Amino acid sequence: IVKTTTKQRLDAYYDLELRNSVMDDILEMMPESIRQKKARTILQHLSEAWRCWKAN
RNA sequence: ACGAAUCUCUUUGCCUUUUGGCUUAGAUCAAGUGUAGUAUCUGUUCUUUUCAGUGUAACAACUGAA
Repeated sequence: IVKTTTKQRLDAYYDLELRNSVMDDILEMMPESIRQKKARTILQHLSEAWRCWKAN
């Protein structure tokens, strides 16, 4: 049961694709060894930064 | 003195959930009064000269002059 993207669940999907898309880049930049806690932390910086953009 | 093992200690290094997501911050909402009375923290001043009176269980405290 793969559920299509519709009006109600649009912007949730937009979130999900954005978060993945950022982890891809930043993980492809860093040298190597440790990610996952670091992976989690980077995304919190993202969302915080978006909130800052809305509030100017 | 030296190859050199083990326990103790400092440092460098290593590090743990180093917040689960999303939207219109997702939205909205919040403290009674009066009369009498006690308890308990902190701050500030004094252990500093004699004698005479008031005072006190005794001090203390208060009141005068060298």
